[PDB]
Amino acid sequence: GVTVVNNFDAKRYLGTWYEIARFDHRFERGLEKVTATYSLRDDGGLNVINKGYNPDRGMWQQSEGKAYFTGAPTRAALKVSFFGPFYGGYNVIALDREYRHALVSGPDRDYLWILSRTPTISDEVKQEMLAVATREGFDVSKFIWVQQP
Repeated sequence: GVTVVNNFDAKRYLGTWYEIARFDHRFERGLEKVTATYSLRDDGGLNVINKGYNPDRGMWQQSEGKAYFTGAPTRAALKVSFFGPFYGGYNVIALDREYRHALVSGPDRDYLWILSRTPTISDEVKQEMLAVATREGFDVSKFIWVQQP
């Protein structure tokens, strides 16, 4: 398993985040400029809007999904959909005290994201997001560093 952030405030997670990096998720194979955006739902899930420029297809592609805590809402263990009502693990495995940066793992170890409120981050944060990813047993060399202006 993976350690998950265990004192979570969901309302502080809302708004836009930048895909600072990912693994080669072959549902986003070849999207640049990526963002995820979270909004609270009447049911207590989140709505998710993933947006990515196609740099080669001169296009913007985007899907909507939802996400639900699979346990206690103060624990960053969730399930997310991306294309229909088809869900996979979404675990926040590193999150700063102020919600600028996040490392999020997916359904297994082929799925990993770095996220940030800001379109780029330093290395004191970028290499620190890897130290945790390495600690949780991920292969940080898999990271595609998604491009942001």
